[PDB]
Amino acid sequence: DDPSVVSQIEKLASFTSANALWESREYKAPVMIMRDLLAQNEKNISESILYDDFKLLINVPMDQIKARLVKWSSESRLEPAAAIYEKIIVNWDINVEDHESCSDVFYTLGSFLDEQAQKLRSNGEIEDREHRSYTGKSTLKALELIRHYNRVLLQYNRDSEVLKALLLQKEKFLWHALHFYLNTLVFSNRYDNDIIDKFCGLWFENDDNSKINQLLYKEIGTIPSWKFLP
Repeated sequence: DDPSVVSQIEKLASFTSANALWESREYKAPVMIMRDLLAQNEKNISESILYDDFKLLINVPMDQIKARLVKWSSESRLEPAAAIYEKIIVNWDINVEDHESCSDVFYTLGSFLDEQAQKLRSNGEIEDREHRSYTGKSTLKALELIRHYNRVLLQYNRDSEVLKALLLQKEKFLWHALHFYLNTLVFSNRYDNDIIDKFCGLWFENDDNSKINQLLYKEIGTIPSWKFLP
């Protein structure tokens, strides 16, 4: 008799087998699966409507736990199926509430977002400006000569006004990675050893940063823990 019961079971069965598959042999790019499961949680909203005792009582087990279901789907697609940084939007919004499990999905995705921040730090920002200046000086026979400059400059300015976009990307999607994975820490147990080292690393390299470390300035203030030993 389905008063929320079968609809929730069917989406659960879908996720239940899927998270085994996400840890299987070769899952190079399951972007599709991520999105299909996302839709089951986003659209089967009436998953709870009829309201009927056992139907409501499913909460006394787990019920949907959408953020976890959503972020598991988000995690298996990481790397080429990550869909670079645009995905941070889809991985966002379903922030639910503090709970017994969940802090760990933020760190898995958060860590990935940082891994991507490093697999970005390959852009030729050294010789970008270097070559621009090279051309500028060299902007002689091929430019200073005359009208050539007008066309060369047109191209140069358009080529020049580009790089800061990647800077902002690194300084923005990572803002979110960190804001949310830091804020979730609160109930630090079970998986903490690996978080301690992670945060050390964040501060270690990201020592001076008024926008990203700002999240860390707050997290330290919000976590006046008496542990901090190693």
